[PDB]
Amino acid sequence: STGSATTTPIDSLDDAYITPVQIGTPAQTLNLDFDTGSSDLWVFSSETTASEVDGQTIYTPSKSTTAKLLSGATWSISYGDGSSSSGDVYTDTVSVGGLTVTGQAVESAKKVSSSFTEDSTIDGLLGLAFSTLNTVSPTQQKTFFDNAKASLDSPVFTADLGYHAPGTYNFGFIDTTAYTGSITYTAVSTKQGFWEWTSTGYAVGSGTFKSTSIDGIADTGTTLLYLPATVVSAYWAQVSGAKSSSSVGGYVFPCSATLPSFTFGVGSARIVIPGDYIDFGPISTGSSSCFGGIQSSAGIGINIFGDVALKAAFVVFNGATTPTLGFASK
Repeated sequence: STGSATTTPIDSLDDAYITPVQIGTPAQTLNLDFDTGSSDLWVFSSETTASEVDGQTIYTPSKSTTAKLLSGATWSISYGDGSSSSGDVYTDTVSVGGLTVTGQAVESAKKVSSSFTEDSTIDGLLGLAFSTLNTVSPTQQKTFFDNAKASLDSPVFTADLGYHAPGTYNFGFIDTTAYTGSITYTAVSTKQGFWEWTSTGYAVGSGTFKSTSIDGIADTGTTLLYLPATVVSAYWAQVSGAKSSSSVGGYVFPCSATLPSFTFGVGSARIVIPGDYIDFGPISTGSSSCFGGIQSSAGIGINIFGDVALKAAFVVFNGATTPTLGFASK
């Protein structure tokens, strides 16, 4: 089997991407944030505290003839950005782009933090990191990909995120028309439950490539690119007037600037992030100070290849017995 679904930016900055997901019988379609940095599939639901729902589409398990309470199971998750959610668990039929999993754990939110409430466009998350991170207790549950894997033509999914435009998540096959040149594959460590890999270095604009190992995670659920302070300082030093602002919470730059590109290494290959991808617009409406899309990972504890990086590539998440990651230009 295979699946193929379009993923769409939630706003004009590509702050996140939503992908339609069919849950239950008859189908209830929710727009979920596919997140390769976590491993819970959770949804706004009929059980979500009413004051914490503001425009989201909810899953109502009582209206699904295939929903079954997973007795005794609860979940609770906290994300790197400080947001959180928790609730109980149903199993139900879940389909993504024509690919169907029966008996998928659908984690029903009883509580969500304010950032989720305030984002009416995201109806929940669909985790695509390794199932070892799944938060369901007392019986850990498998991700959608884990459950689908054996049925897939090939045990892979791919992320093809658009810049200010829709893109695609494919399951079970590699679309050879979706990228240019060849795919370069690189080793993955699953020791932290992430799609963790080591970049071979970077360049700023037309500058020379610096060979240096940068360990980080491929995370579709993080907006920006978070890298060591040395790397990030080198990038923003090439933008006149750029500075790190503690009050804003990162590097800002004059909105009048032309940003340089940023290149990262995948083995001997090179992925180029155009400068425009690194512009996240005025810090507040009407401001001439703009927020940077490359930020320091210092104090996160891990480097994160988020959407800013991933949307510059066609990315293969290879879930073979020994997982690997592939990157191609496009």
